[PDB]
Amino acid sequence: GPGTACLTKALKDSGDLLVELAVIICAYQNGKDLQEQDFKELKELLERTLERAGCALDDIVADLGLEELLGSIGVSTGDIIQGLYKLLKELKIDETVFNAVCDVTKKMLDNKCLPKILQGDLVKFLKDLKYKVCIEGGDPELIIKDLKIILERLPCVLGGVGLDDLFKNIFVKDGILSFEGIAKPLGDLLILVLCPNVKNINV
Repeated sequence: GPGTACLTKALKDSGDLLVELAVIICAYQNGKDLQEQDFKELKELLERTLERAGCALDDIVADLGLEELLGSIGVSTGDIIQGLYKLLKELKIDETVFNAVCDVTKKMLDNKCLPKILQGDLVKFLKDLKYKVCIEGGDPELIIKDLKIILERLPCVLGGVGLDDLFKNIFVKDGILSFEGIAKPLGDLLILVLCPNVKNINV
């Protein structure tokens, strides 16, 4: 159908869409005790994301061919998410990329970042990490400055430690970044968990 063709074209035209859809699918499927407002906003985000890429969700749902039987009025968001994931695989998406995005999303859900995920903010954060933080031969003095506004936009990741307090505990030592004391968990989260994942992602 035209839905699949639109999606197929949108995917090839920008790798960003695959990443954005992976976040939405993985947030829906892995968020814990999701409330109705969460389900409502995830559907909204999916529609905004697909439409901004030029495709209507309805045309895509038509190609999904969910049944559509029988004991409910309307199509559940759960079924659409499940069907979109099925369709993506059928379109032979890069699952190394998908799975890395899903792993990042899971980690972020654990850090109470759902509210910012629902805004669509996660892809910008991934890009910020890829280009400003987890870089080869990056200058620690510059990264330490850049990391500050990056974390300010996504404070859930600080795990309750204040921003200024964190940076009182991040140093340049022997030419490398050093996350000490109360900043050590953030340092490990970035260097050992997120940086390897963002290396797997294409954005």
